[PDB]
Amino acid sequence: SHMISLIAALAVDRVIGMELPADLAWFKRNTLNKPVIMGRHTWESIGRPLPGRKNIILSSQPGTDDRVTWVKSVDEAIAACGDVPEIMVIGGGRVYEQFLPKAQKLYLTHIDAEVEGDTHFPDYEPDDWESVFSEFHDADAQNSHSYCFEILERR
Ligand SMILES: CC[C@H]1N=C(N)N=C(N)N1c1ccc(Cl)cc1
Repeated sequence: SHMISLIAALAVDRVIGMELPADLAWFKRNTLNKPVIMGRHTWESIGRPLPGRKNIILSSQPGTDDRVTWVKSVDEAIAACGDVPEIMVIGGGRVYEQFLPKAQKLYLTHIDAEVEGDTHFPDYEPDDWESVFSEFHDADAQNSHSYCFEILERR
């Protein structure tokens, strides 16, 4: 039904960034075999296509890599995903803002960490978002901060 979802990691103040193992497993299991959409910035920091996913890059500037699909438009990106149940929007503060109005599902990782930056996740007023899932984790040997997975559905 071409549900668009957003998956993000947030620190306090909704601060986001590009460059915690458990969050990588969570990210990987919720995007596996789903087409993913991202900004230049986000593409540039991974370097590799994400395996077994249609990688789609949203940018005004022209393409530099044939392994991934390039688009200049929110609607060009959605159409490039084709007939799939769920589209995963994975990154760009700017890309998250462009796709929140078209999204029904949110996959958030709340990390108990201070981070200095002005890249913030978009305000999602609680009025029309319902929280359906919630999972806290202490810090352990592999994960340096406590963190909490959350999934919200649009009311
Ligand atoms: C640790 C971040 C990772 N984790 C979740 N849960 N969601 C994301 N959006 N992540 C992500 C962030 C930036 C880039 Cl470039 C790629 C992936």
